[PDB]
Amino acid sequence: QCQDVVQDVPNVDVQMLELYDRMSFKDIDGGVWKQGWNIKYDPLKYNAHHKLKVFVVPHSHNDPGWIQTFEEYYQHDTKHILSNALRHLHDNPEMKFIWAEISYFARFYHDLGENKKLQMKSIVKNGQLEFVTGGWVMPDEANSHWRNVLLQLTEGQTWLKQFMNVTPTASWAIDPFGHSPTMPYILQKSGFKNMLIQRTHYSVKKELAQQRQLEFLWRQIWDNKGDTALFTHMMPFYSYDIPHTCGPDPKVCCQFDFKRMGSFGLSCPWKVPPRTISDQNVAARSDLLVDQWKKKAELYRTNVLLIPLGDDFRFKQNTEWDVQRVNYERLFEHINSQAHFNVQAQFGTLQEYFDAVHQAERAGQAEFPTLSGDFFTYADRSDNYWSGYYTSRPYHKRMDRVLMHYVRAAEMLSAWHSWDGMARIEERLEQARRELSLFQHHDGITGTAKTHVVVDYEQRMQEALKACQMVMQQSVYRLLTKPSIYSPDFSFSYFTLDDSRWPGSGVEDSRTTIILGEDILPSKHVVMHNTLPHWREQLVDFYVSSPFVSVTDLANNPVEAQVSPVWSWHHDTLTKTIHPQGSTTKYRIIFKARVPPMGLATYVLTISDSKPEHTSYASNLLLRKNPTSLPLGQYPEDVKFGDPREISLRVGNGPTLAFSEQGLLKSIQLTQDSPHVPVHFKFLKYGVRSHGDRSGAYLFLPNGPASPVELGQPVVLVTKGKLESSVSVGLPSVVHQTIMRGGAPEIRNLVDIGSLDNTEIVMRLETHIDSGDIFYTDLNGLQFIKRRRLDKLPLQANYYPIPSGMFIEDANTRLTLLTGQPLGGSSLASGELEIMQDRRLASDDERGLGQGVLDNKPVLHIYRLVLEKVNNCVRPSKLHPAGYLTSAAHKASQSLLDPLDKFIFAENEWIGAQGQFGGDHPSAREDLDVSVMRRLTKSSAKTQRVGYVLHRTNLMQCGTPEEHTQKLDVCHLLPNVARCERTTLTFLQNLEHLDGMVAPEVCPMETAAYVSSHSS
Ligand SMILES: CC(C)(C)c1ccc(CC[C@H]2CC[C@@H](O)[C@@H]3[C@H](O)[C@H](O)CN23)cc1
Ligand SMILES: [Zn+2]
Repeated sequence: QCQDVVQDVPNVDVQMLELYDRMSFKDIDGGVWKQGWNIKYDPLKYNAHHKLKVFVVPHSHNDPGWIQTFEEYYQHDTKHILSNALRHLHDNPEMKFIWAEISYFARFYHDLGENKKLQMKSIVKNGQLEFVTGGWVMPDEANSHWRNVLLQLTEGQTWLKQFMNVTPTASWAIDPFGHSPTMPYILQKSGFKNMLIQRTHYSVKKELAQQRQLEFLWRQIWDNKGDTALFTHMMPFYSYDIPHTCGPDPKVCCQFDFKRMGSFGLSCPWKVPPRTISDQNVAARSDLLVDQWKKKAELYRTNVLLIPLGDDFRFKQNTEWDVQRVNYERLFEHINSQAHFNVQAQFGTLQEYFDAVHQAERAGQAEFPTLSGDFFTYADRSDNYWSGYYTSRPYHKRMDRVLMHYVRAAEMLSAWHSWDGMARIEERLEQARRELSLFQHHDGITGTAKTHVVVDYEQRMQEALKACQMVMQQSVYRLLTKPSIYSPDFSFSYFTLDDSRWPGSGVEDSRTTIILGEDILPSKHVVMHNTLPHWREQLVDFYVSSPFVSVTDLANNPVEAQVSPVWSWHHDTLTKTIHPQGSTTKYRIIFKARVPPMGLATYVLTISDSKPEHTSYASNLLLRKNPTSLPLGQYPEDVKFGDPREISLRVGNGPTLAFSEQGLLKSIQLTQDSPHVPVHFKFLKYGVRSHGDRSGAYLFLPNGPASPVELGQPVVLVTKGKLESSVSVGLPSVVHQTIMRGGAPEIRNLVDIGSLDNTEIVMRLETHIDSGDIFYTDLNGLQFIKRRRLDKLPLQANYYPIPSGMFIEDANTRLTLLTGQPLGGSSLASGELEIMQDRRLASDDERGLGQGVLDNKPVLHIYRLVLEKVNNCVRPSKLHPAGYLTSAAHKASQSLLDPLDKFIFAENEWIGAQGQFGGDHPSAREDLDVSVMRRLTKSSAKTQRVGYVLHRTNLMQCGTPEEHTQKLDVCHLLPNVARCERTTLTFLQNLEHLDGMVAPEVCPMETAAYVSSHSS
C-alpha cells in the first residue's frame, strides 16, 4: 500500500544533486545571451502544416510590501492598476491579463461598487482576467514553513472561490530567490496541474536549456512511483522583465517594451529605443521579433511558446495599456497574415499556454523528462549567491515561527465549539491568518524590505498575536468551566498567556509574575494546552513572588517542583563586563506538566511560610575573577563563587555534558559507560570585502573564512537543579546558554550584534564525525535533503536554508541541530555544522533595496542538540537524495515549534474550574500530526463542518520496540458526525466520500485533508 520512502532510489532523468556533482559552473560570455550561447534554428522547422503558436501573456508584479508598505503601494499604484485593468479589459475583448497576489485583489474588490463588482466577475468568467496561483502572496520558498505556505494559499483560494467562483490550477512564481520542491508537493495535493518558476542559478538554466529540459515532471526526492509529479516550466533567461522574456537578446527585446520611449521616464540601457509600429516599419520590426521568438522556441519541445509581457507594478496608466496593446495588435495582424513566418501569435493567459502544451503532448509531439531535487542556492550572476537572506532580519524570522504556532493553537482550541457572532472569534482568527499570510511574501520573512516596511510587518504580527491570545483564552475558559456556571464576557481576559521564549529574557520584560501572599492571595490556577495529538510531558516554568511555592494537580496530588532565581544579563558600561544580576523580588518555579492529546491540564500553585516538602531549590555558582556578592532575598540557598574552571553536569539519567572554562560545550557522554564524544561550540565572525561587490540583505560575499570571536575572560553562571540545570556565559554580542532537563540539551542565544558594522556572527559545532563532504538540511520543515559541499564553488554557494534543522553523520554517529527559527548554515569541513545568528551590513548589494541592514535588534534564538548512535538504523542507500530524522530528533523539533501553551488565571477565584480536557482523545503514533484543525462554518449553519490537515513524517527504524498507540480518526473527534470527506489541502474540493465516516491515517511523507460534517 504505502510507498517505501527509504529503500528504493527513484529513477529520474534529472536529479539535482547528481547534476551539481557533474556541472562545471563556468561563467563564460555567451554573447547577446550573456549566460547562454548564440542560438541557431532551422527556418524550415515551421511550415504551413506545423506553425509556431505564440501566447503573449500581459502581467504586473505587485509586491505586498518592499520599498513601500502594503497600504502605500495599494494607494499609489495597485488600486490604479486594477481599476485600469477592469476598464481596459472590459473595452477590449481580445486583451488578456494575469493576477497573482490575492491580498491586493481582495483589498480592491471590497472597495468597488456593485456595478463594477459585476463587471469584474464578467471579465473573470469570460477568461480575460485569469488568477494564477491564487495565494494571498507569492511566498518565499527558502525560509517559509510548509504549514504557512499552505495557510496563505488557502487564504487566497478561499477568497477566490467565494467571490469569483474560480480555483486556479496553474501556479506563477517569477520572483522568489530560488525554488523549493515543497511547492509542487502542496500544489499537487491542492488540485494543481501546472507551475512556472524563474529564479534558478544561471548555470542550471544553461545546462537544462542545452538538453531541452526546462519543462519537466517535478516529483519529490523519495517518490519512486511518481504520484507526486507536477508539470513545471522553468523560464530560460536572467529576468521576468520584457528585455529578458521575448528572446535571448535583450537589446532587441527592450525595443518591444512600448513603455520605454521617454514620456514614462523609462529607457533601454542597451541604447536602442522602442519605436511606434507603423505600416512602413512593421515588416522589419516583425522580422526582428519573430527571430527572437524562434530562438526562444529552440529551447523547448513543443510548437507552443510562452512570452510573458510585464514588469513590476506595470499596467498602471491608461496610456500604458494603450501603448502596449495597440503596438502588439499591429505586430500580430502583420505576422499572422504573412505565411512565410508560419506563426500564429495572440494575447493569452497562463492556463491557455499550458492547455496547448498538453494538447501537443497528447498528439505525440513531445515527451517530458522527470526531475527531482531543489533550486538552492540561487546566483543571478558571477559569484553573487543569494544566501544572505537566509539570515537577514532574524528577529522577524523567529517571530514567524512563534505566530505560526499561536495561529494553529487558536484555530484548534476554538474549533471544539460553535461561537456566537458577538464573540468575534471568526473576525480575530481571519485577522491573524491574514497578517501571518502577508509575512510569507518574498520581501517579508526574507528580511529584504526597507526598515519602515519591516516595522509595518512587525506591527501587523503583534496585532495577530494579540488576536490569537484572545481567542485561546476565551476557549480555555469555556472548555474548562462547568457548563451551567460558564458566564462569558467576550471582551474580558480570563487568562493571560505566559511565554518563556518570546520575545524572551533580555529582549522584552513582558511576563507577569504570579503574586501570592498570606495577606493577598494564597493560590493560583494555571492551565497547559498541548496542540499535538499524543499525550505529552514537558517542563513548564512561571514567575512567582515567593520561593516558597508548591504545585498540585486538580486531584490535589503533589507535583515535584524546582525553584531557581530569575537571572538577567547586563552590559555593565562601568566595569566593562557582561554579568548576571539576580532578582530580589521574583523567582522561577518549574514542574513537569502532563497533558492529553489536543487537550488541557489544570494545576495549582500555593504559597507557604517555609520550604515545601515537594519543592527543591537549585544551587548557583558564578565563575569569574573579581566576584562581588549576589543576594537573592528569600531564596534559601546562597550563591557560590569561584575562578573559571572546567565543569561537568548531568540531569537525571540523561547525558553528561562537559564545558570549557569559557562556558562552552566540549563533550557529550551519552551513558555511564560510554565515551566522552568531542562536540565543541565556537563563535566566529565573517566580514565584508574591501573591494568589489559588497554583502547586503540578499548577498553573502564574505572576505574569506570566519575568524574566532575574541572571548576575553567571560563570566560563566552554573545553575544545578534536580529537574533543570544550565550553563550560561556572557560573550561579546551573545549570551549563550545550554539547558539540561534529562535529554538532548536546549541551546538559547541572546544575540545583540550592537554597532558592529560589516559583521556576520556564526555559531559553529566542531566534531570528529567522519562526514566528509556530506550534510543534510531541511526544506520548509517538511523534508530533509542531502547536500554535498563543493569546493569548486565559493564559500557562500555552500550555504543553504536551515528552516528547521540540519545534521551530519558517519557510519556510527550523528549530530542533529534543530532550530526554532529559519537561519542560513552549512558544513564547510568534515565533522562541522554552522549556523548564522545575525548580520549587520553597511552597504547596499544592488538588488533594488537601496539600503544596508543596520536595524538589528536583540533576538533570542532557540535550538536542540541531539547526539545519537546510528550504526543500528536502517538508512537510505548511498545514492538516495533524502535523509530522515530519528524519533528523538523529531520530538526535539516539535518541542521548539509547538511547545505547551501556558495560561495564568487572571482573577482571584475561578468558579466552576475543571481539571482536564481531552482525556478521551486518541493518542496517535508519534510520526502523525494534526497540522491544522479549523471549523469551516459559522454558528448559523445547520450542518457544521470541521477541516483537518493530517501529516505523517518518516522516522528511522533503529531497533526501538514500537509500543501500541491508538488509531486516530479525525472524523469522530466531534460528536454527531453525518459525513466524512477527503478534500484538497485547501478544503475547497471534495475528492472522496468516506465509508463509515472514518478518515484513514496517511502514509509516511504524505499529507491529507478531511472534512467532517455534523448535525447541529
Ligand atoms: C538596478 C536596481 C535599481 C539596483 C534594481 C536591481 C534589481 C531590481 C529587482 C529586484 C527583484 C529581486 C529582489 C526582490 O526583493 C525584489 C522585489 O520583490 C521586486 O518585486 C523586484 N525584486 C530592481 C532594481
Ligand atoms: Zn517581487
